[PDB]
Parts: sequence; C-alpha cells; structure tokens
Amino acid sequence: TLGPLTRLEGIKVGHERKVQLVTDRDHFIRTLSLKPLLFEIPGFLTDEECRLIIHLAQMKGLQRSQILPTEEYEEQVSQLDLFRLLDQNRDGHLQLREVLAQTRLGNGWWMTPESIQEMYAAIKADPDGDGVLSLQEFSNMDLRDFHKYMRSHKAESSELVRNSHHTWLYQGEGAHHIMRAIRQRVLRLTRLSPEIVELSEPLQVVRYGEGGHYHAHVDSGPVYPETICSHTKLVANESVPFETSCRYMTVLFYLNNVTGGGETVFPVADNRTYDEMSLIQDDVDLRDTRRHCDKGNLRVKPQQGTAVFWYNYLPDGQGWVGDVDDYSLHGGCLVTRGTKWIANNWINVDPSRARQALFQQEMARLAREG
Amino acid sequence: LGPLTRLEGIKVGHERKVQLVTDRDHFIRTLSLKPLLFEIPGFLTDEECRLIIHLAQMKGLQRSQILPTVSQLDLFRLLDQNRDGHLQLREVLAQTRLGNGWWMTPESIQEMYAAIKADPDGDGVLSLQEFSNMDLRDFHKYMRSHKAESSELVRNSHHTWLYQGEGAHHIMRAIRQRVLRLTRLSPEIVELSEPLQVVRYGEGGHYHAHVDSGPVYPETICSHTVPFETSCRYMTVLFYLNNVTGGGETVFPVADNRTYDEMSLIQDDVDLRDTRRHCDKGNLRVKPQQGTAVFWYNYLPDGQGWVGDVDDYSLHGGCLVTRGTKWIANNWINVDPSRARQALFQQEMARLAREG
Ligand SMILES: *[C@@H]1O[C@H](CO)[C@@H](O[C@@H]2O[C@H](CO)[C@@H](O[C@@H]3O[C@H](CO[C@H]4O[C@H](CO[C@H]5O[C@H](CO)[C@@H](O)[C@H](O)[C@@H]5O[C@H]5O[C@H](CO)[C@@H](O)[C@H](O)[C@@H]5O)[C@@H](O)[C@H](O[C@H]5O[C@H](CO)[C@@H](O)[C@H](O)[C@@H]5O)[C@@H]4O)[C@@H](O)[C@H](O[C@H]4O[C@H](CO)[C@@H](O)[C@H](O)[C@@H]4O[C@H]4O[C@H](CO)[C@@H](O)[C@H](O)[C@@H]4O[C@@H]4O[C@H](CO)[C@@H](O)[C@H](O)[C@@H]4O)[C@@H]3O)[C@H](O)[C@H]2NC(C)=O)[C@H](O)[C@H]1NC(C)=O
Ligand SMILES: *[C@@H]1O[C@H](CO)[C@@H](O[C@@H]2O[C@H](CO)[C@@H](O[C@@H]3O[C@H](CO[C@H]4O[C@H](CO[C@H]5O[C@H](CO)[C@@H](O)[C@H](O)[C@@H]5O[C@H]5O[C@H](CO)[C@@H](O)[C@H](O)[C@@H]5O)[C@@H](O)[C@H](O[C@H]5O[C@H](CO)[C@@H](O)[C@H](O)[C@@H]5O)[C@@H]4O)[C@@H](O)[C@H](O[C@H]4O[C@H](CO)[C@@H](O)[C@H](O)[C@@H]4O[C@H]4O[C@H](CO)[C@@H](O)[C@H](O)[C@@H]4O[C@H]4O[C@H](CO)[C@@H](O)[C@H](O)[C@@H]4O)[C@@H]3O)[C@H](O)[C@H]2NC(C)=O)[C@H](O)[C@H]1NC(C)=O
Ligand SMILES: *[C@@H]1O[C@H](CO)[C@@H](O[C@@H]2O[C@H](CO)[C@@H](O)[C@H](O)[C@H]2NC(C)=O)[C@H](O)[C@H]1NC(C)=O
Ligand SMILES: *[C@@H]1O[C@H](CO)[C@@H](O[C@@H]2O[C@H](CO)[C@@H](O)[C@H](O)[C@H]2NC(C)=O)[C@H](O)[C@H]1NC(C)=O
Ligand SMILES: O=C(O)CNC(=O)C(=O)O
Ligand SMILES: O=C(O)CNC(=O)C(=O)O
Ligand SMILES: [Ca+2]
Ligand SMILES: [Ca+2]
Ligand SMILES: [Ca+2]
Ligand SMILES: [Ca+2]
Ligand SMILES: [Cl-]
Ligand SMILES: [Cl-]
Ligand SMILES: [Fe+2]
Ligand SMILES: [Fe+2]
Repeated sequence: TLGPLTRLEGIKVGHERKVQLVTDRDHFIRTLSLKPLLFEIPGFLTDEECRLIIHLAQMKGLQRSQILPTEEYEEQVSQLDLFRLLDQNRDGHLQLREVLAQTRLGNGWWMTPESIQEMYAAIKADPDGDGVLSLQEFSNMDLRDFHKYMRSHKAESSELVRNSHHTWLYQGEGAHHIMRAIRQRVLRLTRLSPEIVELSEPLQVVRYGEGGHYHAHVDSGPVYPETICSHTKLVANESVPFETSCRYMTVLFYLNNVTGGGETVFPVADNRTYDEMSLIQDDVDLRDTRRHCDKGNLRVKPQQGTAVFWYNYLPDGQGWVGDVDDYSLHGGCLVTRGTKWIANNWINVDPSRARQALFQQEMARLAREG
Repeated sequence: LGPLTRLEGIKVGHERKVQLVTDRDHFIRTLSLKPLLFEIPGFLTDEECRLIIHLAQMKGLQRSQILPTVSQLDLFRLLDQNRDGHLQLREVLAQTRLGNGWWMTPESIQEMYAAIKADPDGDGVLSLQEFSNMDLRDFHKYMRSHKAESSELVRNSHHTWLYQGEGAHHIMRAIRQRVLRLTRLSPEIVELSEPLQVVRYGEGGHYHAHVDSGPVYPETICSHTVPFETSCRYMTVLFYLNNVTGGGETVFPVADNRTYDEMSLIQDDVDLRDTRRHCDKGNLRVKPQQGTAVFWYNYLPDGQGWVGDVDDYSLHGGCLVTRGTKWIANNWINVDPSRARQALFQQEMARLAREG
C-alpha cells in the first residue's frame, strides 16, 4: 500500500496553468492532447543546463542506439499458423500492410513496402509481382530462403527502427549539482513519491545526427499478470521471460534547436478512435517517421529548454496503473539539417502495486544494510 | 601504343546509333561536354541487372566507407583563401579532408565551434584573433570523441566487387566485351582495369560530390600499376541496376557550366557538393533507369592522344535515396597518365599470361 498515483488533469487542449518549479521564475504547463495525456513546458531547462547535459554526454561517449541486426527473428509456429496470424482480414492473402504490421519479423530492420517487395523479388516469393502473397505463394516458398536473406542483409542505420546514438547520466548523490537539481525539478513537476522518481532509469541523452530518426513506438509493453519490469527485478541482469519496460511517464527535454526536421510526432494524438487498419496501409504507414511525419495528428517542434511529458498508461480506476495507452504512440522525425539533442527521464512504476511496494521498501533496506 | 579514342559529344542532345549486340540497336545520347558525358538506354537487359544484384548479394556487401578512428598561422593563411583575415564557413568547408571522413556542413562546423567555444560572437566566422585564441588539441579530441551516423559520412553505402576475367560468369565477361566495343579501347586497357563494383544505396544513402581520379604530378603512381599513390580512372561507366522509387539521382553539379569556380561551388549557405541537401540545385541530374548506362571521361585530352589533367567538371555524386533501394554497378577504365608506365605494365602482364 503506497497511496494513489498523481495524474495531472489535462482539462482541455490548450489549457495553460502556472506552476512553480524554481523560486526564480514562473513556468506554464500547456496541455497538448488528452489521448495521450501530453503536456508541454517552455523553458523547463535553462540554456546553460542544456549545454551541460550535452557536454556531460559527449565526455562520457555515445554508442549506437540500436545494433545492426545480423539475423532473422526468433521467439514455435508452423508455417501456416504464421499465415493465419498475419492474415488479419482473413481473405487468404497477405497484403503489404499485414506484413508491415509485424515489424518484429524484421528483427530490428524497419520494413517498408519497397523493402518487402525487394526481398520478395530476391527470394522469388511473389511470382506475379503484385506485392501480395496468396496462400499458395506463401506455402510455395521455403522459409530457409527468407532466413538466408536476413542473415546476409547489409544495410545502414537509416533502415533501422531506431537510428541515433545515446548514453546515460547519473543524477543521485555524487553527481553534478545541476544534474541533481533537474531531478528535483522533475520530482516537483510530476508530484510523485521521491522513492519512485529516485529509483527510475538514469537520464538518457540521445543524439540524432543529420539523417537520424526513430520510427513510432510506445515506451512500455503490455500488462499481463505475469509481465516482469526490469527496474523492479531483483537480478541486475537477466534475459528472463516477460521482461518489459514499465515506464509510467516519459519526460522529454529538447537540448537544442534543430535547424531542420527533428520533430516528435504523435501520429494518433486525440484521434477519435485507434485503428491499426488505418494506421498501417499499403501506401502510407503512419509509424514511418522518415516519410509520414507530415500526416500525423500532432507534432512537437524541438525548442531548446522545452520539456514535454506524457503518461504511457491509462488509469486503472483505483489510483494505480492501467493498460498501456495506445495513443501514446510517438516517434522521432527525420532530421534534415544539423543534429538533434534530447534527453528523457523515464518514471518507472510497476503495474502491480504490491510488487512495486516490495521493491521500494527493500531498496531502502539495502541502503541501511550497505 | 595507339592514341586513346575519345568519343565526340558534338553537342548536347546529339544521339547516334551504335551496335554493341547483334540483337538490337543502342543509342548514345550526349548529356554534356563538360564533362564529356553520354547516356545509353537499355545497355543491360533486365535479366543482367537482376543477375548482377543477385551475384553481389551472395558475395556479401561491405560498408563502403569505414568510420574514422604545421602551425596555426600555417593553417590560417592556407584556409583564408580570400585573404580577408577571417575564416568564413565556406573556407572551412572547402577543405573536407579536415573532417577526416566525416562530411562537414555549416551546422556541424558551428556545432563544433560551440562545443569547444571557438566562436564567442557566434557569427560563424573565425577571426584571426578567434583562430589563435584557439588550441588544436581540443579540436583534435572533439574529433577523437565524435560518433555519428553513416549519413554524416562522405560516402554512405555498401558495396563489393565482381570479377570479369577468364573463368567468370558468362554473362559477366559478355558485359566486359560490350563495354570494350562501346569505349573503342585496347583490350589490354579494359581487361587490366579494376573489377566491376556493385553498390547498394539503402534508403537514406548518399555519396557527396567528388571526382573519380586524383591530380596529375610526375610523382604519382597508379594503384592498378605507396607515396602519393592515387587512382587513375580514364573513364567511368555507370550501370543503373534498378528503378529507384524515390531520389537516388546522379548529380553533376557544374555540368556544362560556363566556368568552374569553387567560390560559387562552396558558399556559406549552399554547398553544391552536398548530395543530401542541394541535388536540386546542380546543373544536371540523371534519373536511374534500370538497364541504362551512363559513362564519362574523368580527364581532359593532352593534345597528343594521351591523358591530360583531371576534368574538374566531372564532379559528381549520388543523391539522397528517399524511397526504397538504389543498386548500381560501375566499371572503371584505368589508364596510366604516363604512357611509358602504361606500356611497360601491360607488356609485362603479357609475360605472366604466356609464362603461365
Ligand atoms: C557557372 O558559370 C557562371 C557563369 O560563368 C559563374 O558565375 C560567375 O560566378 C562568379 C563567382 O560567383 C561571379 O563573380 C562575381 O561578380 C561580381 C560582379 O557581379 C556582376 O558583374 C558581372 C560582370 O559584369 C559585366 O560584364 C558583362 C559581360 O561579361 C556585361 O554583360 C555586364 O553588363 C557587366 O558590364 C559592365 O561591367 C564591365 C566590367 O566588368 C564593363 O566593361 C562594361 O562596360 C559594363 O560597365 C555580371 O556578369 C553579373 O551578372 C550576373 O550575376 C548576378 C549575380 O549572380 C546575377 O544576378 C545577374 O543576373 C547576372 O547573371 C553581375 O551583374 C563581383 O563583384 C564578384 O566579386 C566579388 O566576389 C569574388 C568571389 O569570387 C571576389 O573575388 C571579389 O573580390 C568580390 O568580393 C566581394 O564580394 C563578395 C560577395 O559578393 C564577398 O565574399 C567578398 O568578401 C567581397 O566583399 C565585399 O566587401 C566590400 C567591403 O568590404 C564591398 O565593397 C563589396 O561590395 C562586397 O560587399 C564576383 O567576381 C560572376 O558574376 C558569375 N557570372 C555570371 C555570368 O553569372 C558560376 O560561378 C559558375 N558556377 C560554378 C560552380 O563555378
Ligand atoms: C482516427 O479517427 C477516425 C475517425 O474515428 C478514423 O476513421 C475511421 O476509420 C475507419 C477505418 O479506416 C473507417 O471505417 C470505414 O468506413 C467505411 C464506410 O465509410 C463511410 O461511412 C462512415 C460511417 O458512416 C455513417 O454514419 C455516420 C454516423 O456514424 C453518419 O454521419 C454518416 O452520414 C454515415 O451515414 C449512414 O450510414 C449509417 C450506417 O452506417 C446509417 O445509420 C445512417 O442513417 C446513414 O445512412 C463514414 O464515417 C465515412 O466518412 C468518411 O470518409 C468519407 C470518404 O470515404 C468522407 O467523405 C467523410 O467525411 C468521412 O471522413 C464514410 O462515408 C467502410 O466501408 C470501411 O470498411 C471496410 O474496411 C474495413 C477496414 O478498413 C473493414 O473492416 C470492412 O470490412 C470493409 O472492408 C473492405 O474495404 C476495404 C477498403 O478497400 C478493403 O481493403 C477490404 O478488403 C474490405 O473489402 C471489401 O469491400 C470493398 C468495398 O467496401 C471492396 O472493394 C472489396 O472488393 C471487398 O469486397 C470502414 O469500416 C471509418 O469510416 C472512419 N471514420 C471517419 C469518421 O473517418 C481513423 O481510422 C482513426 N485513425 C487511426 C490511425 O486510428
Ligand atoms: C532556440 O530557438 C528559440 C525559438 O526562437 C529561441 O527563443 C527565443 O528568443 C528568446 C531568447 O532567449 C527566448 O526567450 C524566446 O522564448 C524565443 N523566442 C520565441 C518567439 O519563442 C532561442 O533563443 C533559441 N536558442 C538558441 C540557443 O539558439
Ligand atoms: C523502369 O522505369 C522505366 C521508365 O519509367 C520503364 O520503362 C518504360 O517501359 C514501358 C514498357 O515496359 C514503356 O511502355 C514505357 O514507355 C517506358 N518508359 C520510358 C520513360 O522509357 C521500365 O519498364 C521500368 N522497369 C521496371 C522493372 O519497373
Ligand atoms: O526523439 C524524439 O523526439 C522521440 N523520443 C523518444 O522516442 C524517446 O527517446 O523516448
Ligand atoms: O551513386 C551514384 O549515382 C554516383 N556514383 C559514384 O559516384 C561512383 O560510384 O563512382
Ligand atoms: Ca489479408
Ligand atoms: Ca502474388
Ligand atoms: Ca576568409
Ligand atoms: Ca567570430
Ligand atoms: Cl482532465
Ligand atoms: Cl550504417
Ligand atoms: Fe520513446
Ligand atoms: Fe564516383
């Protein structure tokens, strides 16, 4: 028993409220959407603090955000059971949008209509070349040929799901006083318990170079009664079943002005319904943030010092964490000129209140013991 | 040996019939005279483009460019090309070798200035004051620590090589013979030049504008024949292996331009060598068409039938691919600018054929 989780009311799109986060000046929280519940705070960071974060990130050294895949995907399905899973509309034919909807099949590579049809042509999977695999065409191909194509596929990071470099910065005791003042500022903003905030993932600093992108995704995975949160798991490192990120909130800081592109897109923000049938189509995949940013419902233009933040889950009706909010779908749009620097604070809450409770009060046990 | 046959462009748009296979007719169309640039539609069948792609895929492609690992007043006056006591952005951009494999942009230079705080006033210009209040260590370690994407490199693609000599696939050397009849050159020169290069440009790939051969000095050595070793490619023959859904043109930024002037080529706001940003501003673009071959001369004549200086107008690059993939193959014809070296080289190679 920890008490109800604070969830800020969006009230309506465009609602601005004064908030006091620093004694010096006033800040203003603007509601950008309700689905997902998404806010914006101009000037959350000073120009000096942005430049400090970048420099601390550069001094540590960045690494490729996503490893270049070397293989096909692995997870027990017979070939036809895979067909039945892919054929959403059950017409005996795999349309491009149905293949596109299973991006995990790319095993890290981002699939496009062109990349799919180029693979079809290489392994001769589509004899009549219409972009559709009928049941006969699907059953007529040896999946070993598909595997061999994935094993030898050589492509650039612009063909990945995630195309950026990043690192992490500590914010607890023993860190630069500015890095710790920022954590206290996030704590004062989200009005969550100090335990929750100071136990979440360290600050991630991301550099998008000219040409970088991050196709649209959600920050936290589904909630089953057996899913396991990495932040709450006793073992420092594992490759367990059901491991997932349990990020209650995402706080995103724009560390610089971007000369061209680089927006954050929420493709279905405040859309009346959420329908993957129109999200992913043969001609337009709204998750592609290299091609179709301009068609998403809402974009946030990077502005130095601005923080945007949003909840990744719905409420559950009792003050804790509900299902994931499908509308929190978001990506990093293609950077056309210059580099884009951002930082994100993820607030971790286990969807099981009892499991989170055992993680907090024992993380305090070890501070006393150690 | 005999004088190198150099085809006559006549005028832009001039089209002449040529017979390279006995099946059909080909047509050589002049695209420009500076550089001397031709286009032949349907040079390759749709089946041979599919075979070249299929062959390269099996061999496996490698990343085309690997990511990188005197005084200051010697350096300042060497870059201050207009001698105005300032380093304009265009003057830093003019020396891409300083990027050491990274492509420099106005935004990347100004990003680096602010990192090491070289520009207090932030106007983008490095005064002599600002440039000596500098210290080259910091700049060196900025390049030390710089990690960036392949889209920030000069060359952003993957490639491999396919052999065309004896024992190779019968379709392959049939292309080599077709190239020979097209160029009207000595079988010694063609069959002793580099193997065919197959390049894959992924979506988001590019190759910034460059020339295919280094300058001519009495002390340069051709790799096909290490102090100042450079590539001596007399001709470049480029094959388009697929239709490209978006972008991926070959740009010749200064084709048939009245003069060649790097002051207008590289400016503070527009670098015409940048094939990610400014392809639409170049003089001439070739749209990839499956089967089409384009070819051009990288050197000027010398007036005596051999190889002159580099043709600056041959500057060219691969434009950003916006949708899909772009596959091309290119044949490089190597000729030694010193005819004496080229003569001894192919006559000696004749030894190891009849000796073997
Ligand atoms: C592809 O091919 C094209 C064509 O070949 C080529 O373009 C040429 O590029 C050059 C480089 O960019 C251009 O060079 C300019 O020219 C300006 C002057 O501009 C004009 O005059 C041209 C010549 O005019 C005459 O002759 C014609 C016949 O040839 C005739 O028809 C005309 O009527 C005109 O006639 C008169 O003058 C004659 C004497 O010249 C006389 O005999 C006659 O009786 C009559 O009185 C003219 O052709 C131009 O017209 C074109 O261009 C403009 C602008 O592009 C168009 O709008 C227009 O429609 C025309 O198409 C134009 O009218 C020079 O001032 C300039 O020199 C500056 O820059 C160079 C850099 O190269 C420096 O070396 C030089 O020192 C000087 O520097 C200053 O200025 C620059 C910024 O401009 C700064 O960077 C410097 O720091 C310096 O700064 C200054 O600071 C001072 C104070 O501190 C201050 O005092 C200064 O004002 C300034 O602020 C340079 O030479 C050339 O014009 C282009 N030619 C054409 C035809 O376009 C491309 O470059 C090629 N592409 C590539 C990639 O190579
Ligand atoms: C963000 O939010 C958006 C809004 O919520 C959301 O958009 C919604 O998207 C879905 C899915 O993309 C759309 O669903 C489609 O609707 C089509 C019908 O289109 C018309 O009708 C609807 C509903 O209309 C009535 O009701 C309202 C009130 O509710 C009234 O105001 C209207 O006047 C209208 O009135 C009458 O009808 C009522 C009964 O329905 C009566 O009660 C009443 O009295 C009236 O008589 C309208 O809203 C539509 O308007 C929109 O579009 C038109 C232009 O098209 C605009 O002018 C207009 O302004 C609106 O913007 C429209 O008029 C269905 O046909 C369609 O069904 C097919 O596809 C789905 C999946 O996509 C399948 O489940 C389904 O089985 C159908 O399958 C076929 O067709 C596809 C298409 O090719 C095939 O690929 C497929 O294989 C299948 O094939 C078969 O049929 C084909 C022909 O049908 C044939 O060619 C084949 O050969 C094969 O045989 C689908 O249900 C929905 O309309 C959108 N709503 C709106 C408001 O836009 C969006 O998705 C959200 N975004 C994201 C990312 O989630
Ligand atoms: C980044 O861009 C913003 C947007 O223009 C700049 O903000 C402007 O000017 C003052 C200067 O601090 C700010 O208080 C305003 O909020 C901004 N103007 C508007 C209209 O919003 C900001 O200065 C830029 N930062 C850098 C480092 O270039
Ligand atoms: C690649 O594109 C070219 C040009 O769009 C296609 O060529 C045309 O070929 C058809 C016959 O198949 C002619 O009817 C058109 O007139 C041609 N157009 C031009 C501009 O020459 C070519 O078929 C395409 N190849 C592939 C494999 O898609
Ligand atoms: O880079 C952007 O604008 C989008 N950011 C993210 O998806 C993230 O790192 O959580
Ligand atoms: O990609 C293109 O069209 C340009 N190609 C080249 O510059 C080359 O490989 O020599
Ligand atoms: Ca189907
Ligand atoms: Ca088919
Ligand atoms: Ca200068
Ligand atoms: Ca300055
Ligand atoms: Cl509300
Ligand atoms: Cl890469
Ligand atoms: Fe994200
Ligand atoms: Fe080239």
